[PDB]
Amino acid sequence: RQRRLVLVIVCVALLLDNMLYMVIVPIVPDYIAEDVKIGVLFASKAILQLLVNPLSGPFIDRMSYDVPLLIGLGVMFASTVLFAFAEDYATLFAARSLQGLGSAFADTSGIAMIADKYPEEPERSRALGVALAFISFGSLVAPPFGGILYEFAGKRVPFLVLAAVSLFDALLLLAVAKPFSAPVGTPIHRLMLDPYIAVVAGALTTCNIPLAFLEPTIATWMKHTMAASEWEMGMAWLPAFVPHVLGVYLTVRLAARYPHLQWLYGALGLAVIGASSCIVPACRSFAPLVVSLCGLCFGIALVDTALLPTLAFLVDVRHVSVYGSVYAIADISYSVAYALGPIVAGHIVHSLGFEQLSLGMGLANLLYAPVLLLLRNVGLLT
Ligand SMILES: CC(=O)OCC[N+](C)(C)C
Repeated sequence: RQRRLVLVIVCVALLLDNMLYMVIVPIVPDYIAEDVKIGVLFASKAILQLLVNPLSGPFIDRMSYDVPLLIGLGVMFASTVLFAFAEDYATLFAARSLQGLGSAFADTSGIAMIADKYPEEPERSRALGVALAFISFGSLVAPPFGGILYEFAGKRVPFLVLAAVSLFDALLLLAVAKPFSAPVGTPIHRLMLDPYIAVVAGALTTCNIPLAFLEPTIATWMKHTMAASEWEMGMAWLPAFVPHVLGVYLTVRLAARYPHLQWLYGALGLAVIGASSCIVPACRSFAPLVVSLCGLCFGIALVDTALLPTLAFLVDVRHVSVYGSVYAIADISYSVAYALGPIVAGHIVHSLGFEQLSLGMGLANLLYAPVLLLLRNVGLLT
């Protein structure tokens, strides 16, 4: 039925949205010409998400996951046409803030719609795997090509083309869902106080710190230590798409085979992330570094695919069977690392070094990994 047509289009919206969050970080430092001046500009997407999601979470579970998606895809189009006609600084800051304002709606609505259109267990974790595989591509493989096109054509035409594509996607979604025709949700305070939800939300931030504390402070370290040209410094995350999709598929197949092993999968993913981030400050060549990044990226996929359906399963077993207000917690959790990283990571590296920050990150992840054992009793609460 329609069901598949909605899943594909929502996934494409998550791919284009995740491309504009990373294709602009190399371009911005060109038009600017205070190390804490750029940092706040780069850390404005997550700051706004931390003040809008609490006031937008309960709004999602009241208008049925369609009006918020359209609003988000309109705000994203408005934000994109701007970078295109954007120069100076204030305009860029406003565009970056509008990006977060638009992301506080679209991603949450899309994930909620994917989780709600699929109520059964063997298919929910299969749809939420395709959603994550579509999110990864476009954030891990696309920014290099965006930069290559920037160094050839500029900024005006590509951004207008991307805005046109986003508007086309929003329009055909409006034509397919047909929103132009015609239960009480749990308050976010009650959801946040549930111990299992808090445990899951803590993991969603611990497993993501060693991807926002490394992105802004890897190129300089690579250039200083290893003799690397622009090509390796630019295409350093590209050979990591394959481990991500492989891990997503493996987690989906294992969840289908044995239920109630999501906690084990999450703990294994946390251990892998910690081991990779601890191994990273040892590579003195391109290939070992690429392998370490492969391990780090394969660690994230397991945790994400294992613990994303768990929130919906818990909010279905207990509380009220309405989503939208339970993924705002996940978005808030992400927007803590993505707001605290790009501002203080450089100062931490400059005051301590690159060989201690990674050690601390790995120790934190490996120490939080045992905490996920408290979910071993889930599956009998049904
Ligand atoms: C590696 C990767 O998937 O990056 C996506 C960012 N994230 C985890 C917030 C969706």
